[PDB]
Amino acid sequence: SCPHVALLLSSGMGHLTPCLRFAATLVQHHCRVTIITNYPTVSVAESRAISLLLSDFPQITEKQFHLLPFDPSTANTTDPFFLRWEAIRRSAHLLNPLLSSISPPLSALVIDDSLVSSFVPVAANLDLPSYVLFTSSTRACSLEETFPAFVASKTNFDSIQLDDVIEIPGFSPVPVSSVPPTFLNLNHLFTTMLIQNGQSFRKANGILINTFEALEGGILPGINDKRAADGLPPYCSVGPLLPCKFEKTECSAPVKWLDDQPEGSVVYVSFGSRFALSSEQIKELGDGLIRSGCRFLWVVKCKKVDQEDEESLDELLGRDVLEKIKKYGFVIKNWVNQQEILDHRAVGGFVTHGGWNSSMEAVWHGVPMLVWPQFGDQKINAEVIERSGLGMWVKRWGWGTQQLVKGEEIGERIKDLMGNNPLRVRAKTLREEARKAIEVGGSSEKTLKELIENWK
Amino acid sequence: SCPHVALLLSSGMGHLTPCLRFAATLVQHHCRVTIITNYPTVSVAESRAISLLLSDFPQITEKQFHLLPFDPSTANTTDPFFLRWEAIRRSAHLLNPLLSSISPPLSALVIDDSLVSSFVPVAANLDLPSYVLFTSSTRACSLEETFPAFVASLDDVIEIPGFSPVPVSSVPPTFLNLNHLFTTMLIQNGQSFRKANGILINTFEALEGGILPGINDKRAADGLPPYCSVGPLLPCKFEKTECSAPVKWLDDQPEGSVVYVSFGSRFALSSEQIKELGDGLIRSGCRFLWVVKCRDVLEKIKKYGFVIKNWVNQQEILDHRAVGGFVTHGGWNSSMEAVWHGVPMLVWPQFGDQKINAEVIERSGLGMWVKRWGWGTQQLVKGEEIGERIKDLMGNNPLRVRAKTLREEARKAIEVGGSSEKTLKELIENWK
Ligand SMILES: O=c1ccn([C@@H]2O[C@H](COP(=O)(O)OP(=O)(O)O)[C@@H](O)[C@H]2O)c(=O)[nH]1
Repeated sequence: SCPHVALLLSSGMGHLTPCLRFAATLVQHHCRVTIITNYPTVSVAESRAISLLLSDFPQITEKQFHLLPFDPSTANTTDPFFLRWEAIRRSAHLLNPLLSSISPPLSALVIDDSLVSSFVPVAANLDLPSYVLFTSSTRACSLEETFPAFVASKTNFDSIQLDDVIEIPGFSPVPVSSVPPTFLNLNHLFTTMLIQNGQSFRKANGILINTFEALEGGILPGINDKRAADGLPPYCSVGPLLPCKFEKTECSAPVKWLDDQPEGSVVYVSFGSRFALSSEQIKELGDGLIRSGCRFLWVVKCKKVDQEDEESLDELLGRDVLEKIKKYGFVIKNWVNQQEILDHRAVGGFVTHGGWNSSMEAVWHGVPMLVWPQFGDQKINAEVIERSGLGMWVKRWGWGTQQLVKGEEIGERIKDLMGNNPLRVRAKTLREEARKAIEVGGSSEKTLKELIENWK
Repeated sequence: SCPHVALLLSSGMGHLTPCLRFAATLVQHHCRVTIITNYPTVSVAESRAISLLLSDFPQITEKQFHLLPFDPSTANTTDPFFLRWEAIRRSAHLLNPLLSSISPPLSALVIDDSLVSSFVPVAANLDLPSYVLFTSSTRACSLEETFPAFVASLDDVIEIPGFSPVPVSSVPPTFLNLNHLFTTMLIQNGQSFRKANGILINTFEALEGGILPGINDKRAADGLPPYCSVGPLLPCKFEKTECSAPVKWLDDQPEGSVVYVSFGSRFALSSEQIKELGDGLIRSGCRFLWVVKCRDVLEKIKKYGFVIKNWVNQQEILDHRAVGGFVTHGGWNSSMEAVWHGVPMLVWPQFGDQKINAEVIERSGLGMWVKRWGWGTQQLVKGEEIGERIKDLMGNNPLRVRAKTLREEARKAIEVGGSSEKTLKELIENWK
């Protein structure tokens, strides 16, 4: 028997990557997978990732979701990805006929965590087990559930101090300074979407998280015991979700550069796939990389959408400054195979924004991290990484999007990262604890095993 | 629902490759697959292949076949690959306990054509549909089925149902040798094909003309198993590397201006022919990629050509736009690889069924094959004669156009509503 599972995709490599990786896992665990795509993807990368998955996995059916015509002026925000989310959510009543067509009949529908509010009702109509695929950390998933209860308690949500805390069941309380800055702005489309999603998690049959038990410090089994005792869906840890084989082009220019570098001497720098630093911050970060006295691999973005980042790096910095930096380190404004770079033995550290997928890839390859939160769940994530002993988080730098960090300071913190032996040691340990979880008898592999057996 | 299919592997790199590719094809068509391996493999090429297959398809389970101790003294040959077959065949009854323990329940067993007679009774024991994965062409396949009837009865000719009759000159050289352990198998196997539920051939309808439906009509009347066309068998994802030492050389060459010369893993050219073949390439005045299997001009030969003496990725070299022609021994695996990539080929049959396949290639219009050269193992070809024929291959435009035509017919056969996919769907649907 092969349980037919449907994956409902949203938008962004942050969400798309763990969805595709999970699709590949399901397929390799004797399930039938059908992914529900929507075009045109905001970013070119999304399009390529899907074409590469379908090419490698012909046994994966693709049904295209056709959204309703959308007027972006009806939405609060100018963010392309958020806008796309809203388009898909507004087309929710159209998913019902589409699912009925699919044969053989489904056994479970795995929804992206940004669409839960709108599509959990749909799945209920067809008596379909629905599972939330949470793309971030467990502590982040727990704040999302609690945040509706929080704002309801406040008469005036404007006169709220940064010092105030939001208590999370089973986790260390979260300071409002760590809460996504946009949350303080209720009525923003992002906030309204996450308030409604967090209220609907309880309607799902389970919550899938890209994590493993050892990472969380063993607080998870207790939490699930309390959650079950209150009629709440269980936290299902199936991570680390293994990077697919189509993510390893062994002849990349940056990969070839790395082969000519000493072991553990290269600092890899990336701030994700949907965010770009300001002009001033980009200039300062360039300065700080030279000051670090470290070999570095730097992935620059000047705009959120890769499709629109047409300007050359010469324009922002100047050929003078740019040519100078290319002497001390490798700089590239393109899409790089991040997981392929992280596994390379030349890479000794990672300067990241705290995006969960990145952090989990660094856990998987055992690379120390310097987390520099820019927005969203990255501060909550920063703390989780720090408590795992894998990364360091400079709290003095605040949010990246609202505070400028000058070059001199960046250089000194990167030096500390390249010589932080407790981080290196913990990495090796946490890495081996990661492999064990996906091996047979592993904690993660075990949970996925009971999932499929209930499908079935 | 997922049909559980078991693949029975034998030794030989020529038989292994289509076996491993068909295994992947089944997985990609929603089947659970289990392969039966025997170790130690005769070559590292087999071990490497199976390991890379199990590496890229974790869902494919491997249950090893342990065999009875074999006395190589009772052999009628000294070939390592054929010897392994006899070693496997004599321990055939050892497969019933292994096959019954497999979970979930099997719904079909696929056997290599070298093990058909010994292992098709095993299937009957277990109420399992057995299928024969034939590793050569349809024409060669029909010869094997009717050859036992023929010997129960040179310029002579053998009657083949469905095809043009085959001259005995095209029949494998060791078929005329009944003492040989090889011939004894082929005699025993051919008579046993009738017991199997179907014969899987790496081919598509358009390549053989519309004859397969017509043949299967007659085959159904006699109660004979149907000819299942499922080809071409595409190379797996482990059979492609972004860069190779040859490929890097190919990216500096003009389009279609390079001759690829390969004679397979098993066979090796004579020392005498290598010098002759070497001089013919230089005489051809064409850029060439030469594979040598087992020296003052050795450096001067690299002037307009590239030489490598190791395992190469043909499917990579053949897709490449710099390659315009193929000098092949005529193996059906390499031939389909050239069909799929639409590369014109010059067939130079060395042994086995390569003369038979050569007639299949010529009839299709994809290649030319020099009758005057005969068998490669038997007959030597001088340098001046080789170089001349290569130029004919590199200057033949009807060939290049036929290649383009066949390539689309081949590609259309895999896609939905295609020839080969239709038979495959109906096959799996029967299992169900
Ligand atoms: O240049 C890049 C940028 C992104 N990524 C991949 O894109 C994902 C981004 O996920 P993340 O957790 O950082 O969330 P984001 O903030 O980017 O949406 C990661 O898995 C990276 O491997 C990549 O491979 N190369």
